[PDB]
Amino acid sequence: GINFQRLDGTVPSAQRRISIDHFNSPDSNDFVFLLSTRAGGLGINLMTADTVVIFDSDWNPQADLQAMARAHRIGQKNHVMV
DNA sequence: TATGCCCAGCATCGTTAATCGATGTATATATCTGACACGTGCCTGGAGACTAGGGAGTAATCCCCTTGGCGGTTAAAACGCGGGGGACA
Repeated sequence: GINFQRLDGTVPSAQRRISIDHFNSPDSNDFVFLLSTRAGGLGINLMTADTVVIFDSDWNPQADLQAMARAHRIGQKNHVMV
């Protein structure tokens, strides 16, 4: 029972856009959001988010460094956690 | 003289026994052919023995090619609906 949405490599521009905003709005319930390495770090920014967790290194140095870049941006007012 | 009576006389039927011949069944012998093994004779195409050499084995290095992963469009596969025309009787 935890409210979420997924962020894959398979989604229409219109549908991708709807949720990204739904998420950074002031009063959004879902604190769980799952993303891709190339599809996740693709672009965008997450300003509400503080914690980011890595299952496995992304066969390379730095795909992760941007992967955290989407969440760790100028706005975030809640430190950061990785 | 004709008509019933005595004394032979071969063919009718059936039954017994000996005989020539056909059929069925052994039983040891004399052909028929078809060999497979051996020794006869000879050739050399293989075996046996030795050499020499170059192919192929292996090992050590290289670098090209094949597989992989990924993501964007953009055609293609997929589906269905509908009804016509070919299959099949």
